[PDB]
Amino acid sequence: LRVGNRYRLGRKIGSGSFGDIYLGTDIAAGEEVAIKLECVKTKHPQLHIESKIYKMMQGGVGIPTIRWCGAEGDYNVMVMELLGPSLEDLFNFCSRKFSLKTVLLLADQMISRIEYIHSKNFIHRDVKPDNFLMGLGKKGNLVYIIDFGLAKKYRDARTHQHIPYRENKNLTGTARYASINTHLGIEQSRRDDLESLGYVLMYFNLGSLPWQGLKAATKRQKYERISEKKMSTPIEVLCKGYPSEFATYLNFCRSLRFDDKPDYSYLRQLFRNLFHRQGFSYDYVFDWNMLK
Ligand SMILES: Nc1ncnc2c1ncn2[C@@H]1O[C@H](COP(=O)(O)O)[C@@H](O)[C@H]1O
Repeated sequence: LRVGNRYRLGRKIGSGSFGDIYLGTDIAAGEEVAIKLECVKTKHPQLHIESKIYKMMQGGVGIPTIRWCGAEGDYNVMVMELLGPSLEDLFNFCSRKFSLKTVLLLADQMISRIEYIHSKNFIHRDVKPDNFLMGLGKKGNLVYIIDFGLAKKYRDARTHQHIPYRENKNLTGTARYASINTHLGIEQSRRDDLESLGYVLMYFNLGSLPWQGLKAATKRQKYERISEKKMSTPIEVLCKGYPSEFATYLNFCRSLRFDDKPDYSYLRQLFRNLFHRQGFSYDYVFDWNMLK
């Protein structure tokens, strides 16, 4: 298929919940791209919404470039920079073990990506390893964030008036990485993206979280069981056997007020000081770079 005149559709490379991703070629440029397609007649149109958020994000480091948006035949179309494997994919490729160095290289960039989104007046609300992708080629050392399907404005662009506190929210995103405040049904804010990152980092450290693979028939009972395990696992128990910085990070996130601006710089400096105490260099040599 020809798309937006200059793009050629190739084979599927990924299946989302709200769109499939296809390999493509920018025939004019001689460059591979990713093409996201959404059936025009989909019950729940989201691609046009996601594209608007990407436009507001554009020019960020580790934000995929949007090359073209249109409709074509029975599809809404978004053409974007082609990225590499997700951190979940690379975790599986690494036998579900990341070195401390890799976890800290990732933590540094992931805190910066979340800060960048927050600087653009959005919270992501689906912080999980599947939504962070390494670049390809020259961008291969760069962590990207994707899937702004669930993203939401947390403050007025103009006034910076924060969204109001709200309760009795149904659980938006993946329960495994959801904040305790999300489990309580509280409106998500900047703190919740960062608390989710904290669970992602301990997930990379452990290979799994203690509230993973809990048995339930129905879904709300599964979320209640995840909530109960999360709220009965002290941060010092979750983080036992790992550097204290992972616990300090999570304690900091749990202490944030609904409308607080997180101290992103403090959280990066926490991991940077540990990184330096270990004698690591920021040379972007990740575990997966050493697979032969
Ligand atoms: N720009 C991209 N480059 C490569 N793979 C992508 C890209 N965007 C999404 N994917 C993949 O497509 C799936 C999810 O698409 P999405 O609905 O955009 O989150 C996952 O398998 C992602 O790894």
